[PDB]
Amino acid sequence: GSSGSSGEELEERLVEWIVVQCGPDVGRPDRGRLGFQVWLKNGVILSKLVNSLYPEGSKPVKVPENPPSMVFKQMEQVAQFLKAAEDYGVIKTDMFQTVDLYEGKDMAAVQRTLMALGSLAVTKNDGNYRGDPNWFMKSGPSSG
Repeated sequence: GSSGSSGEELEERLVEWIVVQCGPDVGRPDRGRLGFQVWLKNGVILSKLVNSLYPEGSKPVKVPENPPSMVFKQMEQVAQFLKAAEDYGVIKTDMFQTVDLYEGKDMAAVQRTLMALGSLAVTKNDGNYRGDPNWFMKSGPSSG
């Protein structure tokens, strides 16, 4: 199901976003091997993203001080964001499986998800995106 290469353009941007969102703290994906999938594996960064958007009087997910390690935890950490993502407006056709990400079972999906989030934010944009709306937008459906 499609080639799951470690690069592409979208990815680049995706990160470029998670960079402005999270900030120069989470860092970036290390070269070689997955790097990216692993970057968005723990979930902490993911949970931080969604949060970055959500207001202060909301905070859907709960990001602890130190990042976990255990599977159940890591796996859940993501779920917290995944479910949170949907809330934003994301559909169930753009959402992937914790594994698809955790075990990079499917990277093409990992994108479909974010692709929605960002875009969703790009559509709204009211003080959440710490980048540019002309990042994800390119050619597709408008509102719905």
